[PDB]
Amino acid sequence: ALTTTGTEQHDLFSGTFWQNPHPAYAALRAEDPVRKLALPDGPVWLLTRYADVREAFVDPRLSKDWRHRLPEDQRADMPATPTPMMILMDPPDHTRLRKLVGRSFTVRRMNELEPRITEIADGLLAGLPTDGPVDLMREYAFQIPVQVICELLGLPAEDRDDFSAWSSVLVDDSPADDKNAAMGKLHGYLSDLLERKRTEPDDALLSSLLAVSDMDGDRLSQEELVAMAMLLLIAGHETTVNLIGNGVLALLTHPDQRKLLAEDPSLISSAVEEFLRFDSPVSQAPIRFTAEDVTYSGVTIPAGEMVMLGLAAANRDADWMPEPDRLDITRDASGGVFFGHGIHFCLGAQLARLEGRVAIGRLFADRPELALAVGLDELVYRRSTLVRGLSRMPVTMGPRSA
Ligand code: HEM
Ligand SMILES: [Ca+2]
Ligand SMILES: [Ca+2]
Ligand SMILES: [Ca+2]
Repeated sequence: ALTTTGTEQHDLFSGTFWQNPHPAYAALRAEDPVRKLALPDGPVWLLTRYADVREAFVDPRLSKDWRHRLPEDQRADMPATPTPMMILMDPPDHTRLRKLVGRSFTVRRMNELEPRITEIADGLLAGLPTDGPVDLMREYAFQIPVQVICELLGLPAEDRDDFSAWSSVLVDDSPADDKNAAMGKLHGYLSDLLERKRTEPDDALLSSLLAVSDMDGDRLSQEELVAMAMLLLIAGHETTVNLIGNGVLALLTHPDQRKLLAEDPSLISSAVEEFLRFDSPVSQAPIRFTAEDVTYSGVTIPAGEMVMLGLAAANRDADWMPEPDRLDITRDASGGVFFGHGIHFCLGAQLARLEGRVAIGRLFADRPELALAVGLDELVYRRSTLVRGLSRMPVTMGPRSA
């Protein structure tokens, strides 16, 4: 198994790491900031220092084109992507696709979702028991973002168990063949759904994008259109959930911060920014490929290598954030790499923040006696190189507020 080199040995992507990766991240930052991880499916490098991570995001030698892993005499005949999602592309196709979908995620559009997000959260809360067992992950944190993405896109509620199963396999330590099969089912499902939508459109996003694609296939191809639906669905199932889970947990394990929020509920948006920093939901950005040799902190990563940008690590770098290990919901937030940086910066950043403050804010308002129903040490985390997220969170809700 892998451990940090230097003065302190901490497990890496195994052992104690899943439970609490933060000491390992700190030892990487201090003593091995540009680290090659000899992982089972092949070596992946990891950058953990804030100044390196933030700049890496705008360094074009750090490419999304997986063909950089091939020698040139092998690249000609290969597709640009395994599936034509914009997150797996460089300009110009990235630029074109992002500009197109960005038109549907304008500031005004996402905000007008607040009354509905609030109904959804309020309905979930009303349905939770006072003292019987609750998994706050499956019953609350998971539900909000998934209902929202289904409504935004126009995804049948009756198919929710099929595509949430597919989506989670793609995001965790599943075997590469399992991921391929899940992606296959998700592509076919969404392809068939789009075919049905042509015949009966609705007013939600997938119909709108299908119409753009119908009108102008060079702006958005059919395959690009399915890939976009796939990406938006997976983001709606596997990200915000862990903002909610990690942020709730931060408050449950920090009484002082929970009390400040109780006394000023308007601290919630500042609190959300602090949760995104303190326990980043996307722990490592999806992989980049070195198109040429790059040098960061005195270490050269050769051309052709796979590279993770360590967001959870960088967001606790004391060179950037004083007392990075302290949870302080009152910080005036700025910077941060939890939503990425540059051209691929999170498309759903406004949506995620809104879902987070609504879900966490309304939860603690409604159930001011919420508590964990197990010891902190008993919490099980998912094994993922992409997310920092609880598997389940046993809680006791307590009485509704009067
Ligand atoms: C707290 C929740 C979220 C976190 C922490 C997060 C994190 C990120 C990060 C770090 C990136 C950049 C990855 C990279 O450059 O390699 C990204 C991109 C992206 N995100 Fe988010 N995300 C969240 C929620 C959402 C939501 C709700 C959506 C729904 C629309 C979404 C959709 C996308 C898309 C489509 C991209 C690709 C953007 C592009 O390639 O231009 N995300 N996200
Ligand atoms: Ca119930
Ligand atoms: Ca219409
Ligand atoms: Ca500094």
